Amino acid sequence: KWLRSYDFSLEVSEEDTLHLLECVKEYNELSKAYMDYMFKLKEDHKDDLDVCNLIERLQNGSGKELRALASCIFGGRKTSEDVFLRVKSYKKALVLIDSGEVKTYEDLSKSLGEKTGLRGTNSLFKEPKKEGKRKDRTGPLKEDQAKKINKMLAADLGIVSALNLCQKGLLPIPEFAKNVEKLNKNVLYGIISQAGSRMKSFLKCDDLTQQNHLNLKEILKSYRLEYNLDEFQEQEASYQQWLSRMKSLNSFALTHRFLQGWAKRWRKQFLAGKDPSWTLGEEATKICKEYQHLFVDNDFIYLFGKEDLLKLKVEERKQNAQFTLPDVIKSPIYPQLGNNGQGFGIEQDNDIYLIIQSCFIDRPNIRAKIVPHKKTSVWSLEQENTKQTKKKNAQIDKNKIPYKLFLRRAADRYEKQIEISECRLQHRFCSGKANFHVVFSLKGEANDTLTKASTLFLTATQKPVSEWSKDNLPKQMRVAFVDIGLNPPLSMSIYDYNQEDNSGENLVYAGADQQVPFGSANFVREDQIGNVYNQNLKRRIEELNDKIFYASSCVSFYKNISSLEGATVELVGGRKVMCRQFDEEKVKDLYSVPVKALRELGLDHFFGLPEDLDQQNVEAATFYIENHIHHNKLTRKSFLSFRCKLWDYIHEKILPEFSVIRNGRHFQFNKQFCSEAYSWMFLIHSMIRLKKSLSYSHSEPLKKGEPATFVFKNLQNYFNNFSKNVLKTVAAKLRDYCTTHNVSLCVVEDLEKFRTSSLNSKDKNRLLSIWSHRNVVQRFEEVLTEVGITIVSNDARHSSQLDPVTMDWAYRDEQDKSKLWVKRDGEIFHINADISSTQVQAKRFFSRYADIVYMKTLLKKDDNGSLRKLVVTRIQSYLLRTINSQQEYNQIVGLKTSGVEEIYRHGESWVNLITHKTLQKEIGARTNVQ
RNA sequence: GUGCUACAAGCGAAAAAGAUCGCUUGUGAUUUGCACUCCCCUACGUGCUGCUGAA
DNA sequence: TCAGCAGCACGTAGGGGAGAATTGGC
DNA sequence: GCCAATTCTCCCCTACGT
Repeated sequence: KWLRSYDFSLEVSEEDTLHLLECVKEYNELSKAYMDYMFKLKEDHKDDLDVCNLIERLQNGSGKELRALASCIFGGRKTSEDVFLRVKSYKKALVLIDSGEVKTYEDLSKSLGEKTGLRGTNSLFKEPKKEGKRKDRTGPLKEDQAKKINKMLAADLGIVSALNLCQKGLLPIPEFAKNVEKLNKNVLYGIISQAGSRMKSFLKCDDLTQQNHLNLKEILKSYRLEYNLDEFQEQEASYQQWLSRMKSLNSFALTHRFLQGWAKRWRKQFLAGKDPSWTLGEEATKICKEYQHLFVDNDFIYLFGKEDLLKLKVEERKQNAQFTLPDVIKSPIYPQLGNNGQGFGIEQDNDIYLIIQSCFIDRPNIRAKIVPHKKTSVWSLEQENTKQTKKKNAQIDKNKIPYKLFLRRAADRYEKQIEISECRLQHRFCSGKANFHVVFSLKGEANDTLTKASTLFLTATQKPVSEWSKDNLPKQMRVAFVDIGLNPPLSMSIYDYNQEDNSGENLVYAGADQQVPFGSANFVREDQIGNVYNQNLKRRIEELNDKIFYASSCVSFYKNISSLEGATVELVGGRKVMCRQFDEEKVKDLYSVPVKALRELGLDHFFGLPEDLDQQNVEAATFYIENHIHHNKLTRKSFLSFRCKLWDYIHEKILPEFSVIRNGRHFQFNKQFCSEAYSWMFLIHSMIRLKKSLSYSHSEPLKKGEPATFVFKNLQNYFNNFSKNVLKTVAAKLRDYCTTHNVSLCVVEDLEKFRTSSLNSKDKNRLLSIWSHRNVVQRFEEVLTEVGITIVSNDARHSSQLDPVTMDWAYRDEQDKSKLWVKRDGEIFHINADISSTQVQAKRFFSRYADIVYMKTLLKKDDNGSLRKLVVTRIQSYLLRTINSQQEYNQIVGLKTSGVEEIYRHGESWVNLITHKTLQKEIGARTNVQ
């Protein structure tokens, strides 16, 4: 049910390593040959209704069928009789039972009779499962047997189709039959299994992509048919003329952003009687004004520009999935040793040795030592491995396939038992020398009833909770609600649910709106397992970060004001350097010159901006720069000095600091989780960006798919590994916290629609690129399913904007993110932010969203100019609970909707966004009074 | 075992490079303590990043 | 404060995978 | 005796917003 991986290096001799390289190359060659032959059969042949059946069985079958057909893909089948009897008997069984004259197992067993293939041990006879149960039978037929006899026959008929292909003279792959003499058959089965898995994945992907292109065609047809663009020939002609006139200019494009902005710009500012021209252009604004006279009262552009977007999107999308064959060094295939593939064994005096069977014939088995891990408390096998006088040497045997390895290191919390039945061989070519690792997976069966039983807390309070979940919840279960903000890495709260007690502070109902008072919940305690550690490290990191951003902005300004294409290499300061020209018909349309960057770098003197300036005024700055160009020569020498000084700054004030703090061994996470790991994660990305600027600058762009000049390996690998380490450490902290406080359920927030718990930066460059919410949730699932604690995700919109107790809209102050200002008795107090988010999520959970404070109502207008303000399952349940709410509703729905807005609740009133922000400002302004 | 976790000089890509990658020699390292589901294949989305143009 | 055109990480969703027991010629 | 070849696939019950 859950498999966790572990990688162990191997130490082998040079002869052994050459043997394994030969084996791996053979695997790759054979796998590529198999997939390529299958592709050739797919393309060249699509007739006879036989090859298509085999491709269908490979596409929609299990590994068991791959093993069944392997005996035909290579060589042949010794016996080809029992399958025909099996398909005949199963066809007759399907014809029977469908008659309905029998309703028992015994009648069917006599109906088949004897010599019906089916060599015992199958579901339709005696259903032995694994025990056999002394030939027990259920009695009457169920539905699942009649359902699955069909897939059983599908498998048998696929094997028959492969038999027919072989008998025709097309199935035995010439390469496989050529190699079969010199290679063991176990290897052939393993290669067939792995290559078939890869090809099945590819075939499903290709099917999905073709269906996607068909769906795109269908949706474009629906769009072009619903809007009747063919009927409006004149409107289409006018729209096409407008598009051509726009495309005449060199600064026009058609995009979803343009269409989204058109509705806000032209449909709104046109009523003011003046042209907005918000970065719209000079000729473009005049053309738009001239053409809009035909459709002043409507919006033809919004409804006409989407067709061209659909056409170009349909053109651009790929048709058939791109096909990659396996390569030993590019697209690796990794042998999966086992009883159905390459043989393997494990033997123990005090070192554990792995014996791998050779690919070829008449070659010895290979012996490796499983080199242990960094600090191994216990490390042992289970079989008796006492030394003797070479009873069997290195023997690979079945009857011992599930090897039992006990291992426990320092970081583990419990002795780990791994039942090896397959082991993966992996090859790495680091430093030009091949090395081998064996990968072992440990398996576990995790109980799967807590998720379903927790689903009863997510019902809408309009229908009774699912009965099968009402009787499976633990009686005295303890829940935890977690928030995963950035600066405080983790913040949780713990609640105690008592089925028996019905008088706790939180009450939960498991029926209609207020019915069946099923239990009650209490609050225990809330914690946060992050701290700032030392403030010096955080201060240094922040200073380096804004220094980096200042330097990057300065280099952007330097590039923008320059020209290039006439760059000169001149020996200045003992270095050849390379600077770009300055005379390029300088224009007065520059952006905000990085005045703060020019302050901090010390480069203002070169450009001669006085102290008298601000951070937004550019016309005065432009005039001052022009006057400096006039009065001062500001020749290429000044630009040369400016560039040299900025390069000197970036190489003597940034890189030494970054190195010295990187090599300082701060993020070792010993006895304390440092909150500065996240700031470091950001700064590594910033460093990558800066070094990219230092690398690709002053270069011609890449052309016609030429290979990339640079790779940026060290820094990228550093960033990735740092992110993985910090995620793992946070997950381990959460797991230990839950397990040390007797928690059975963890509740997380789904925030893809709106993110509030993370940073509130307007720019998206600093979010969803360094820290992934989805990976945090995935790691939590992975590390908690191991111990037996389940996590469930719930909606957390406006989590940190609500009062934990009164459910009022509290104020998130802009100065600090760690204080929420709340009134309860006419006075305002500050409460912890993320802790309060956990509290409100808990309140929403235990009451299964009894009260809502956010709805999206749509404005409805008719030909009479009236308004209706119609609202849009938990929401409908809420209405059904408070206002208790048809034909008039469909009548309003049929009316045209002017637009979509939202309504916010503040007690007994439902307000708009403007007045809601006004009320939040009202509740938050009293902070400065006190 | 990996990863928290590499610094300077040579030379070659190479015509500019203080960036990136590859080699050869230096130099502290040696874990001082934490954690560790790991392989491929798609499609399409983001930003990154140079060159150029626009209000 | 975006536009176009080459490379390029990683997301973000998907798609495969970490097999056991029987049975004739030996 | 015995290893290549060849048949094997269930047992459940669960939500909700984009």
